[PDB]
Amino acid sequence: AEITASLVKELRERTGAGMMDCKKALTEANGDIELAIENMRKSGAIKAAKKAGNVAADGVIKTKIDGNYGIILEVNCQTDFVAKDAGFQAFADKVLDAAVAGKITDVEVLKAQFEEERVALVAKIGENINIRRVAALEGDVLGSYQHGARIGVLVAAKGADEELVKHIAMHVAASKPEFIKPEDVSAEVVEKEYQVQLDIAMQSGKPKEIAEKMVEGRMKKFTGEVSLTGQPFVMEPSKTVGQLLKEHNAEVTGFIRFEVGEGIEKVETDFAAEVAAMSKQSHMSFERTKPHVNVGTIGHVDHGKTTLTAAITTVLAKTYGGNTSHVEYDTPTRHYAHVDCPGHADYVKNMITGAAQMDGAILVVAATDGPMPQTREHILLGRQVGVPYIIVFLNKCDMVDDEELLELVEMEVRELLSQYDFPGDDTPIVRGSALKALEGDAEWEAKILELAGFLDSYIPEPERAIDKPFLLPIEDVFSISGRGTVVTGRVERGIIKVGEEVEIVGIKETQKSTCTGVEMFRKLLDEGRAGENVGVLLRGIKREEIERGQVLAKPGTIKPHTKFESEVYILSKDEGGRHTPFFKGYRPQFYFRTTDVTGTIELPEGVEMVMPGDNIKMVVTLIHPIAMDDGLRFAIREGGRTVGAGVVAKVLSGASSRNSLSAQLRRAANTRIEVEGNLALSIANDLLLAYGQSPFNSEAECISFSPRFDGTPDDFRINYLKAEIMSKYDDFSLGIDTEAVAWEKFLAAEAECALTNARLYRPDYSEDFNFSLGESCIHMARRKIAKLIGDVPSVEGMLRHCRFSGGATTTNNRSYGHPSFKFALPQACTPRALKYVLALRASTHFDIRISDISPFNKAVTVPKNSKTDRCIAIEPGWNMFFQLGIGGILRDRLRCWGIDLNDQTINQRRAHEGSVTNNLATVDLSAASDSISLALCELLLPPGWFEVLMDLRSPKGRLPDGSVVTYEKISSMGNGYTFELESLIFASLARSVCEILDLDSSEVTVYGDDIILPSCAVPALREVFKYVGFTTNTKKTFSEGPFRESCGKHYYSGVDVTPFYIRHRIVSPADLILVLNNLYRWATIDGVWDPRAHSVYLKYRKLLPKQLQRNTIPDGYGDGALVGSVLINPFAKNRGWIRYVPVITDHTRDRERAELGSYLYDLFSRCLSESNAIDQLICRSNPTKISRSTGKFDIQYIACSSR
RNA sequence: CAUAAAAU
RNA sequence: ACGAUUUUAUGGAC
Ligand SMILES: Nc1ccn([C@@H]2O[C@H](COP(=O)(O)OP(=O)(O)OP(=O)(O)O)C[C@H]2O)c(=O)n1
Ligand SMILES: [Ca+2]
Ligand SMILES: [Ca+2]
Repeated sequence: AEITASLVKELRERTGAGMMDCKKALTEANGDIELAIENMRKSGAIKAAKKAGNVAADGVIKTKIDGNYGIILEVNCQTDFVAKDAGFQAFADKVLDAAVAGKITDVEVLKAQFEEERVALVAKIGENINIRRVAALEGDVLGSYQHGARIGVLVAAKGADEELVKHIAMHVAASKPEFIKPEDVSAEVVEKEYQVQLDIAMQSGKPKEIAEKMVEGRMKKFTGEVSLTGQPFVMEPSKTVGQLLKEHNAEVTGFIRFEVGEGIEKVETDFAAEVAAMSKQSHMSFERTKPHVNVGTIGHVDHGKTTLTAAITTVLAKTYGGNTSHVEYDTPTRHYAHVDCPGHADYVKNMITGAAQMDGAILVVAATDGPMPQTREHILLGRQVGVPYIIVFLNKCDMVDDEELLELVEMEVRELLSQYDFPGDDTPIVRGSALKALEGDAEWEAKILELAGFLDSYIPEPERAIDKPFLLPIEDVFSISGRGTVVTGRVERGIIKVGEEVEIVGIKETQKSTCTGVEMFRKLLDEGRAGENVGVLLRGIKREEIERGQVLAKPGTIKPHTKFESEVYILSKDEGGRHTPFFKGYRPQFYFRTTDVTGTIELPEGVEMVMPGDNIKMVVTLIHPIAMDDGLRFAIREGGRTVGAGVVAKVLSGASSRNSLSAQLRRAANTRIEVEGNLALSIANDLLLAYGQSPFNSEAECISFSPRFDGTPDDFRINYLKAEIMSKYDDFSLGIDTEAVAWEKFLAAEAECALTNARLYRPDYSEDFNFSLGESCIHMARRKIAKLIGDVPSVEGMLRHCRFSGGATTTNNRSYGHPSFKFALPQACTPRALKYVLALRASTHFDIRISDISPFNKAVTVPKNSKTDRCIAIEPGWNMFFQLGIGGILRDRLRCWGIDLNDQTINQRRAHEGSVTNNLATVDLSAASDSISLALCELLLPPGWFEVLMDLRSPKGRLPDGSVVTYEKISSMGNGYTFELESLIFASLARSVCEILDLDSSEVTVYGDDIILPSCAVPALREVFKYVGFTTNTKKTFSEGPFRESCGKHYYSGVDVTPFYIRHRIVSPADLILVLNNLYRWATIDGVWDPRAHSVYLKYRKLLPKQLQRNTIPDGYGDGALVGSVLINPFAKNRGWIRYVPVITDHTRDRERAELGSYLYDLFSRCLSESNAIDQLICRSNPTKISRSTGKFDIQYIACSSR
């Protein structure tokens, strides 16, 4: 010991002060009881001093009302945990209560008649605790609501009633409006937004009245949203609060809403680092099958959770061997991942959302203090989250000069533990010190070792996947001639051997069968194991009696349930979730392992609203059964949107849309808009007329107009529109116009490849004295290409990227374009290509069949613009299959040149920069794909690659004409690699031009033939291009002026001037809706209409069937409806707190899929997979369904919000 | 993959 | 015998 005093517990269990704070204030007073107590009071206020320097951004909010008087209180603290401690609840309650009767408003008066008690609590708790906001509200009627303790509101209303103010109070907590009426916004607070935003618009060049009217309309909006009155009432968001009030003759005097920790920043905490940051101040000085164990750390803010995780790491490092914001450390027998548990709600969330489960927590309390009041709430988290085991690490034991005092702390924590049903008497407890360990000290250092032993020994080894009874979630079901039914999926756990019997359980009543076999794409297997994608064959059972969503499992091991309790997390707006709350009868979709299943739910007694961001317990009952046991995770969905996650906590027992309205909309959709003449053109001219631009004289001018690259952006925007809008219209009369044009072009490109083939094959001119830019780039480009690409396409590469994913082949028309028919019907293949097919055949037990072995592809024609079609090439199926292989590998490799072919936004953005800086140019070639000659390829690519490219192309072509060509080009568009190969050729030449001019290669960026490189380089690029056979398109390439375009976006001095195109004669209501939408999107800023165009929009709107004028959807939901405000829409049905609106879709008949083919396709894909917040990982890929498109239209109801 | 919208 | 690539919204995600 050290003390002339031993029993400090009496001092403690009447103060709540730390053990040492106790024995030190006792030692220094000869050891007098009532005396020491007082001595501590004094020293108290001074300890709360370092508290101030602790950001207390948590806490609670309280509200009390007495007939007419109501007050709302906000008192802060540092954690979730103390926020729900009884102690802290009492203080805040008292301050609340003793602030109602004594109607206080001056915070400071309140913050002062309590200050002596404040320090009292702080001292005990050891956390900063400051009272904060306080306000009062009086009204002829007022009511309150609070949302747990995170948000409280006061609502005051005249001429209102009781239920009515509950509801408004709930709404205020949901939509947090700043003002009570749109007219309350400081007639100046806004005037700023209007002087500032009138320029935003006037600087686009929009003529005053236009920018003015837009900013006016824009602000009318800006105001109504942030004001109670013009906010869609959350309990029925079709009518607003203003309108809601007025139907109750009611008015709202005013409202208060406080939210815990509003406008307190709260510097973020990165745990993983914070720890590694201490493992530095001291670290300076097959057996890969070890089980993964997840541990959490949890305790008082400054008791040492972090410094301990350091010690755990340095020491385990020194001694033994050696998804974010965690740490991992290694034990000779196990592997650990370790999270901190800094808050109760944050943890509960992560444990729901599977983003941090726990095999055991380690509870860290400092022995100098002993357990704190809120330690109880730490342990309570453990119990509520179901942590299986809790180990205790007593910390800072050196600063305790009396062993018997350690015995005291130790026994307090054993009681709290047992108070919450944990094994108190048997729980490992370690008297140690984090500090001494990290600063080296075998003594205290061996205690960390002792704790880690307690991890290896006390936390039981978690059951390995393969050791659990077999379960495979069923993704699809195939009837296969002369084999029977096979299901596919990834086996979730265990092992299934052929022979063994299986139960199939889920949607319908359970069934039994026996495993006839198990197969993957490559081989047949004896057994399927955990984590393997397989097909499983079943005896007897017919295909029509198995559904996706059911499971396959060892009998009696899993059961079908409909009712159950769960813990769930509703995602925030900010996380792509819902943006509005739900209530009693929420009715979403519950996605289990592989399928949605609808279900109702009942909230827990006392909660009536749920908002994005909430944790919540709810009782879900499903419309039909699903195989579950507690532990099972599921997602919450609204029309394929994920808005929640949950886990089944305990299985229980337990067990809208319109007709005519639907029918009316369909009738209308199937109608035909009728007009005199060319409706597209009428719209276009009316549009030009509203913008003070001259109309189109004739069909012939529509396609022969050129914009002026100058003028203000606004004046250029409609002008360019004018030149683009009708430019691809396929229904013009006047024109000896054909596709004769396309084939002439097709013949011209071949003739150029002919020339360049002759040319380029001739490396020695006459006498080696004369040097050329073109020659030099080919030499430079080549060298670069080889370092990027290798001598040869790898087997790994090809095995990862070869696939069918298609449309039409030389054997299958578009009807049979789906990959599954490629595996079903035999595909053609080229003489040189035959080896590749043979190799596929020797790699699998399934039949791989060649239809006919020929050198030909089919040259055909597809629409392009009003002036010409464009010829493409339908390849032999097996050729395509491998072409996609090298296509896929070049895609991977091009990433090192900072070129990313799965993303055209990097080209769009550099197009934009270019229109501002003029330092980047956008360049276009003409028949780009058709101009890559054989010769150019053989000089640029490694021989190995070239041979592989030459095996894989179609060497010959067959025109619709009936004639043939022997291709002078390497390949055309339609071929599986053409596009990546252009990219490579174009990039390598441009990059070579950069080196030669002393510019960064990395400034080069390419997407097919949209090319962007520094402007200075264009003249030389033009020269190289001429040399190697390309013709650059002067009209589409810009290395100066204010205009740039790349990948479909067009810019003029930074402003977007991307046009829209009317491609077809408009006949159905859907066609009209397409055009009006494209016009919406072109002429709208943030939903607000440029007025010039709005007049045209309204005019042609009238052409639609009456009902389709009102059927509106938000932007970003397609074109089966007019884009506009969906809250206004009369056809929207709000069913179960999810809003559903009708949209026109293409009507389709069902069609027979190919069973083997689809099954092959399925397995082939799973193979592909195997060789190449974050809770998306609860969904899959979908069963193949073929369908024919009739030309009628159908109406379909879809979920939508406003995102 | 693809009906659909932009697009190379 | 309308294609190869990207992409986003809807549906093969009942
Ligand atoms: N079925 C198709 C059609 C086009 N493309 C790709 O588009 C690229 C270039 O074509 P565009 O840039 O759109 O224009 P071009 O047809 O080459 O000619 P122009 O600019 O004169 O219209 C190359 C080609 O691989 C393709 O891969 N497959
Ligand atoms: Ca081009
Ligand atoms: Ca282009």
